[PDB]
Amino acid sequence: ANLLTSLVRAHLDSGPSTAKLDYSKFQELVLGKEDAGDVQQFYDLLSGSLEVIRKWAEKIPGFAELSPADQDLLLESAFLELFILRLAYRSKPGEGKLIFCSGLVLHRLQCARGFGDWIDSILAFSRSLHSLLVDVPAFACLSALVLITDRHGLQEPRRVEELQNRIASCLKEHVAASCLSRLLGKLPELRTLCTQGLQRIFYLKLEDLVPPPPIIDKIFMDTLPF
Amino acid sequence: ANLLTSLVRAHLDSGPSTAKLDYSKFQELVLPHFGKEDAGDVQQFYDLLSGSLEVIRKWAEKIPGFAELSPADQDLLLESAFLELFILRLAYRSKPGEGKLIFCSGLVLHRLQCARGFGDWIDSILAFSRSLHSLLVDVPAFACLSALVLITDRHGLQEPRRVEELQNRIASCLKEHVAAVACLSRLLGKLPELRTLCTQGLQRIFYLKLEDLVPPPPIIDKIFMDTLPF
Ligand SMILES: CCCCCCCCCCCCOC(=O)c1ccc2[nH]cnc2c1
Repeated sequence: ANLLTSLVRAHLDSGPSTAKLDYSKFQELVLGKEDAGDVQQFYDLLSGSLEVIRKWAEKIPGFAELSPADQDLLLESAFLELFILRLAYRSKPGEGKLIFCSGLVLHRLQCARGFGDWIDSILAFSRSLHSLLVDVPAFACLSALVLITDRHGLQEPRRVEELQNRIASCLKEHVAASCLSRLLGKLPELRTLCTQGLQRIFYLKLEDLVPPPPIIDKIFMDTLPF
Repeated sequence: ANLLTSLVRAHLDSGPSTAKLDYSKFQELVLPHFGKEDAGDVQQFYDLLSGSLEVIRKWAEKIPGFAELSPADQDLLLESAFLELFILRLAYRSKPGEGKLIFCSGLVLHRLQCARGFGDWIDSILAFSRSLHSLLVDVPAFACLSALVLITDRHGLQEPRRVEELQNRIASCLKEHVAAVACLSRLLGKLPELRTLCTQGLQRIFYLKLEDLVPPPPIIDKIFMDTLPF
């Protein structure tokens, strides 16, 4: 309740006001393979969500009560899933319009060189997500359920499960006020999309036009199970 | 050249004769669920990779001079070229007009049976097989070209001058033969398509390691890790 209110406040504070939106670089008709500028932009757009998602998670009630190690581990493990889910929800797949958490608005063709195919899969997911007409409260719970989840190497797993359970109840409680099971149905498809992001970074690291910035690199390495 | 004879012997010994082709697992049509794979598809993918390295190892030991390079230079050349060699040899021996992959053991598998294990990569390899086939490279030239892919400059060679020496020798053996029967610049034009296909193979292994239905065999894994510049 106060939980839901807290989760909603943290969500809306973590993104641009419809008025803080910037179309000054938006182009509805532009025209090759990726160059260094496309790869820089890809890393820059990813990097732009790092501090924002960190500050969002600190405002999730209970999140600061977890061990610093479990905090860092949860953030690293969900970063990509969180970037995708939040971009999918904020974006306008009907116009092929990507809206980033800084307020930057770009057409798919303007990011497509950097992201590759993954951008199309993300837009497919955005359309699927948009179709379920998820309200902000539900999404504020969903996004937190993506963060506060079991990962390998948690010190206090029981406490993470506890807090997940609490957020899950706050969500069910709100939805009652199969629809739940279709919301929760989008967490595994989000993990599959996470995989494509790891594939793309792998590929970009191979190609090495521009190296990933240290923090993305660490997320990449620390999130490989092998 | 006695070298060319040696190079041809090693090439022809390193694959099936048109008689020892094995259709015991071939199915002209299977109905796969695409974009996914089971443990059986992934084990076979690794087994086909594994089997090609063992055959390519034995082929390279038959290249005159190759056995007298340092053990370290031998391993480094084999690792560095393995994927290019697997692709080039598979492209050359395969029948893309019948959608037929032919492996160095003699095993024949339809495009659709390889789709689950290999993904897209198998289709790009068939595109390359067609491109390669259309250049009408004879066995002697290909026996030299495959060796030139192996015996080449790489970072971390202990005796690079000796590798260049042996490269030079195999290069002359090739020129001498192309003049004898009488496309080279045209062959070199398809070297980026091959480099891309090497990238696609690293992408596929990456993905399969992520997925981890079955672990990669140690030797393929070491080639994967040692072959990533980072
Ligand atoms: C159909 C495209 C290529 C088929 C084989 C012809 C090329 C022979 C080997 C490459 C050129 C001579 O050797 C090299 O300098 C060399 C060797 C291995 C390489 N791997 C990637 N680039 C390479 C270049």
